[PDB]
Amino acid sequence: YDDNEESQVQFVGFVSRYDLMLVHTNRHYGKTLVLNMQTNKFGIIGGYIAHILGVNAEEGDEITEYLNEV
Amino acid sequence: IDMYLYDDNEESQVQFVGFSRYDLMLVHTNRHYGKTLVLNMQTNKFGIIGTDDYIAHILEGDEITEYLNEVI
Repeated sequence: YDDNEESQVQFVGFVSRYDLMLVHTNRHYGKTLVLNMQTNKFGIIGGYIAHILGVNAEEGDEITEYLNEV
Repeated sequence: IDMYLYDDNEESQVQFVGFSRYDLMLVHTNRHYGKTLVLNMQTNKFGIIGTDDYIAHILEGDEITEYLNEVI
């Protein structure tokens, strides 16, 4: 199959230093795509963040603190 | 959490493709100078891919390379 969709990509960086990419698509039922540009791992989010982004426990909490905010 | 470095948006085209069995996502973005983002659903890993450049590294990777040549 091939499906195309126009979506808003959000590049974010905050300070460890983190640089994330956020893809908002309708295919994941409100869930957001979070791409870690430094570890090149991604996950669909609705210590799972630390495990799904390849990052230690409290780095994952800092990503989680940024993610629940937005 | 002392400093918020940046926060910018951009309209981008996302492709959902399906062809052992592979499920990929392709994000085209002006931020990466024409290089296409290739996401692997099953392995949850991605990479900024260009014609010049590893595939199985960053993502049975030889068959992914065959399909990506038909897109880029």
